[PDB]
Amino acid sequence: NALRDYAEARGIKIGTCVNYPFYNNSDPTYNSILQREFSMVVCENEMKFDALQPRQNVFDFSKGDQLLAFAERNGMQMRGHTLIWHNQNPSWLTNGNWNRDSLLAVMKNHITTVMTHYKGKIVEWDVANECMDDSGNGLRSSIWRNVIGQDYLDYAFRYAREADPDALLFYNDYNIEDLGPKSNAVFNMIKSMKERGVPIDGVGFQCHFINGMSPEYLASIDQNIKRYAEIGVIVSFTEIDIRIPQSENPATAFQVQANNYKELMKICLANPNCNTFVMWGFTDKYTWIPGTFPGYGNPLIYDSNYNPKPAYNAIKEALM
Repeated sequence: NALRDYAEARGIKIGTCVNYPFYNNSDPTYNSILQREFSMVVCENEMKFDALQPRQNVFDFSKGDQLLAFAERNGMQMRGHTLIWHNQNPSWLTNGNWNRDSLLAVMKNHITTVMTHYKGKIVEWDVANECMDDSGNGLRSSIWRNVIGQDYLDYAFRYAREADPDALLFYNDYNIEDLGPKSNAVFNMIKSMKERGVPIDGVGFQCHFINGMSPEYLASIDQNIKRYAEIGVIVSFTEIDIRIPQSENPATAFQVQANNYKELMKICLANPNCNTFVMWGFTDKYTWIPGTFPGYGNPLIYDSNYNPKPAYNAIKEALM
């Protein structure tokens, strides 16, 4: 009767990022729900560049190996998040003296060392994360973009494919789910990469949405998934959360949130190239939402006291 049982029956993996209390065992209830309801896990912060390579050529696999061991004894798959990003880079990198050639070497060593340590054990990898400018006009300026040049992502994907040829490689971003300018910029980027022989398998829709999604908005996400299928690309929902304005009445806002979660799951079930449904946490107790969007909160399927919210049953109903 767990969410993972109904999901498995439908050929969908349902997952969540794992928050910090998991590691130090400070929240037993958190761990008991985690091992019971989900079939997929992702590291919230422990596999980012600064965590994995804190000093030049020094790799810390402790937390990632601890999560993988837990996943394996619980019959769960794991997503790798994330190799190349403009945020959370260690000081030795951001303050170093680089040129195109020396930075490409650092990129290749990071990608190869991390992926070979987990070779064949991680099914989907977010190779690159949030690299498109919010305007949709082109790539965002970052240490990788500015130093290497406009083709830096072609190298990241090639290096990744060489490191683990069995891993599905993803480009992950936010505000690319509909048919707006940023979404169109990412689709054309991925379509072009494939036409030039760059190995890219999927696109990760972060799904950081606001409560009260309209049917037309939801309809545009479905059409966007279909155009990716036409170019042979798979889609994963990677960091789903549905934020609620602090001022909305909780009781009725939770009902709207439940319907939005239900509709998202129906879109996943209707598209053969979209079979991964990962939420950015599962209890309102632990969430990055308030810090990035002050005034918003309660974005998940269990409340702060671990009582399932209407959204939990709504997802279970869509799966049935």
